[PDB]
Amino acid sequence: KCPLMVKVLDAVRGSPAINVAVHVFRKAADDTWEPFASGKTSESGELHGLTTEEEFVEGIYKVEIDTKSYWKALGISPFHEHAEVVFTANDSGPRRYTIAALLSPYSYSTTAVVTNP
Amino acid sequence: CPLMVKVLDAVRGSPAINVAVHVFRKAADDTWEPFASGKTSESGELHGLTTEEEFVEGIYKVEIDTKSYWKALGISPFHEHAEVVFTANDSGPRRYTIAALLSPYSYSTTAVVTNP
Amino acid sequence: KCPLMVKVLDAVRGSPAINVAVHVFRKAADDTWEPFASGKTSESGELHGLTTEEEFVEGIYKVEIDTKSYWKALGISPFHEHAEVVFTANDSGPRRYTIAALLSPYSYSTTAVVTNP
Amino acid sequence: CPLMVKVLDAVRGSPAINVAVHVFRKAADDTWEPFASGKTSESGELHGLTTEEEFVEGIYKVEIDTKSYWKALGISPFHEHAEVVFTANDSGPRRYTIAALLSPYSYSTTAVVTNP
Ligand SMILES: Nc1nc(-c2cccc3cccnc23)c2cn[nH]c2n1
Ligand SMILES: Nc1nc(-c2cccc3cccnc23)c2cn[nH]c2n1
Ligand SMILES: [Ca+2]
Ligand SMILES: [Ca+2]
Ligand SMILES: [Ca+2]
Ligand SMILES: [Ca+2]
Repeated sequence: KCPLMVKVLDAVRGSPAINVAVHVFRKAADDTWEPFASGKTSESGELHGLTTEEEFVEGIYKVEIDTKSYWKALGISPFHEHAEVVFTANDSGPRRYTIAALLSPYSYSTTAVVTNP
Repeated sequence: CPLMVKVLDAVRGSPAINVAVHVFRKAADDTWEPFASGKTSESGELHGLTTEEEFVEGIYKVEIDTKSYWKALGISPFHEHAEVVFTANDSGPRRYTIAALLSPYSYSTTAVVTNP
Repeated sequence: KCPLMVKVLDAVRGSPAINVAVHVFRKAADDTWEPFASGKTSESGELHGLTTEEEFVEGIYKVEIDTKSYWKALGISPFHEHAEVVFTANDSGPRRYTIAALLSPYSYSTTAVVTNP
Repeated sequence: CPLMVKVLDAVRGSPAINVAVHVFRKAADDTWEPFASGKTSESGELHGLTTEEEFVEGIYKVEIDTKSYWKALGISPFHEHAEVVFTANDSGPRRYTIAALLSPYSYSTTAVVTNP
């Protein structure tokens, strides 16, 4: 899957970032964050299967990538608690979203690739 | 001078001017308490957010309102904002600069932590 | 293919960067750049098939991504002439290299993912 | 002040200090003629590369010796260097800053072009 994919790379080692926890939240009508989906990156640094076309409705989503546990498992003390990405999804109908992240101990960058299925 | 934010625009090749920035500190109940805020200057910098006495160790979030910035320029943005969350640890003397580089569908952020 | 792949994304549109020309050079024994391989990114922003295991020997390689023609075709006046990446390849035996690039009109970033086949 | 380079280190969270920077201009035969060079300061900045009279329109390459920088820190690097190639165009008054953010297997660069 499918409509929402996350890909994570490590800029120190030149590798996929493997076994990174990713948590997705959706803003509820009362303005709180409701848990939506979560998972871990594979050996290729990718996380497929978060959601389905049925479940992934319009809304404001937050994707939190647990960069802190990643670095700590490699024995490194990182700066950021996580890398987040917050965006409005599916406003003009369903789209496929890939959230890509590139990690360093004191920096991260993220991009979105949005395609019309 | 303990906390400074600096923002650049990767589309126009310029400082990101008049961008709203809010800083929050994580409270004991895990909620975010507003801590400081301002708007970037003509140089894309925001100085004077806090003081040495106020800025204690803890977990902080710097939220940069990128969506309003892109909309004021007529450019279509992806993200609601950019949120930068980090732990401040006392080691010896430190100044923190949070630097960010903005594009419509991407952003990057780095921390520059120096000893005055 | 295979040992050398290039992937290009557009940070303005949130899309793959399609039909981007990529030229690869290898440093010759006289210290000049010898043409090595070239191609164009596909609809997915990827360029496979540049080289083969046989041809891709040790050496210092330059990958030049024609970012200027990309932007000009979209009607935009960009800053950089190209995005390059220069690196020593295969020094401790064959590796697979992915050179990924993220483009904006006044900025680019690049990362390398190196895996042991 | 027409050309400045500023370099940051994404691993250590610091300015990239004592990094060698060479600038070349593209010659009529398509070769690169050395034009200016220096080493970044304690702030990671390199000022005084050129003068307004010298810096004419044309195609320039800023080569940042990232490999020597990482090796002096004991960190294993991927790239030989970082080469940043751009066209300078006269529009009205302009100052150029080439900013770069370094990691061992990645770098990014942006241009900040302002009107003094
Ligand atoms: N945020 C971010 N993600 C990427 C990036 C991450 C994962 C897969 C990709 C595939 C192609 C191009 N990019 C990536 C890259 C690469 N250079 N800079 C970047 N910045
Ligand atoms: N290429 C590049 N340069 C920067 C960057 C480098 C040097 C000084 C700056 C001052 C303000 C904002 N940015 C910078 C930053 C920061 N986050 N991501 C980046 N990417
Ligand atoms: Ca709608
Ligand atoms: Ca402390
Ligand atoms: Ca060898
Ligand atoms: Ca001109």
